[PDB]
Amino acid sequence: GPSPNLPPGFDFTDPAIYAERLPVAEFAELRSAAPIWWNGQDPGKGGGFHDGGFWAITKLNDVKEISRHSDVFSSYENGVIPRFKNDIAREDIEVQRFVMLNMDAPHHTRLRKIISRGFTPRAVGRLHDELQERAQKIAAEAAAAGSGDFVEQVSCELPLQAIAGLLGVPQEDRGKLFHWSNEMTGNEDPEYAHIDPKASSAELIGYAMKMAEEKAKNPADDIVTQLIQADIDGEKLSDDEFGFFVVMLAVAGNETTRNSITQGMMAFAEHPDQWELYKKVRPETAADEIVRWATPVTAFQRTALRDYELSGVQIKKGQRVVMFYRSANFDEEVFQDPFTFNILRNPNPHVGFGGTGAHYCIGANLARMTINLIFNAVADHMPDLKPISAPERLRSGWLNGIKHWQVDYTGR
Ligand code: HEM
Ligand SMILES: COc1ccc(CNc2ccc(Cc3ccncc3)cc2)cc1
Ligand SMILES: [Cl-]
Repeated sequence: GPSPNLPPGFDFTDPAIYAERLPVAEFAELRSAAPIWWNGQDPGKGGGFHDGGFWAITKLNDVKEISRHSDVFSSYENGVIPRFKNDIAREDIEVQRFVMLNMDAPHHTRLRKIISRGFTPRAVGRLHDELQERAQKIAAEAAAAGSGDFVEQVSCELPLQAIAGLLGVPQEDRGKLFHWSNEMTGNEDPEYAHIDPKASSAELIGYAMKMAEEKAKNPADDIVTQLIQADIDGEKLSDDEFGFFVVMLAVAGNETTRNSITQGMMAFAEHPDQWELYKKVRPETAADEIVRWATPVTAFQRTALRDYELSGVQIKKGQRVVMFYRSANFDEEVFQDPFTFNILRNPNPHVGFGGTGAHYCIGANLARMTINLIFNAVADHMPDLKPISAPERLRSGWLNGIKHWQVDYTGR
């Protein structure tokens, strides 16, 4: 059929778009007119990838199919982040293969099995009470300030405290853990142009390996002991493997949940009936509707290891496919009224945590609990908050971020 009505040369991973807006109309145009569409990229404008473009995947069923067929669609070959600075060295992309997110089976299979020790329901549930207490304190302190930056005073802290609590990081070290985590992402935004993710990753690996050594001597009931204690088959994370795990967690556990909270509250400010309902019932289905609406990871990619026909399109060996979760989470064929913010939506089969498959987010229930606890605390302590000015969006080609959002917590 006809080509999609998009500006010539439009690139759905272009950070300059996301610094201003989410390209919602553009995604909808692809879902209607070219649900799998070749996103060409000019020389030097591939965000670190120099292969001429990628297949934009905009339908949820296609995202699920790619995610399920990890034997064909590789995370390791080019990593899963679809956009870096245009001049990033290839070697700096490949160094990402040392975290489980960017590995294929069988290496991924072994690590995921080991790490599952640290994300058991029980391990995560043991954090409930401390995170609830921290959430109430966070909201109380924010409301006492009267007004300020919702991103910094409400959204930022609890995700970091969850990481710290899961890993058993001493309180006196959480400041520097928080700093390292915040130095990893956003380096294409002018506000964060001076961050040094490679240096922070090295400091965190050094910190983490020291912790692994210490926790081997004196086991504490965090996840670390489960991760570095050999099982019957001698399987365990080496000290450097634990280091790479902490790097992965410090990044994965921070800004995505933060941006879920900020954009969830933006959604409530735009939909007062849902906010009144939330305050009255406190439905935990709200967390999944918040993640669907926020889709904090706009997109992750894969690379075909062989020719593969996907919904009538011939994917060729070596080509990248980019799963636009932001499009799939508003797929009219899966969601009733996807553009209605409905905190009771149930079932809510969004792919904000990825598609079902080998790499499905291991932190999903930790994220959902963080979100439910903080919105309860917001409803308890600042039920009448009112935005003061527009949010400032993050310049990124794959993360949907809010840097700042001024709100009046007392709403007067
Ligand atoms: C709302 C918050 C979050 C969102 C939107 C999110 C999103 C995602 C997505 C899309 C994936 C899919 C990877 C893929 O298919 O290539 C994923 C995987 C993963 N997530 Fe999350 N995530 C969130 C919170 C967290 C948290 C809190 C943690 C840990 C504390 C975490 C740890 C991970 C890990 C380790 C993986 C890789 C799993 C593997 O490769 O086997 N995430 N996440
Ligand atoms: C130098 O060592 C390294 C190794 C790997 C990495 C990148 N790892 C990474 C990439 C993307 C995300 C985003 C995400 C958020 C929530 N859930 C899942 C994924 C998290 C971690 C950097 C430096
Ligand atoms: Cl609905």
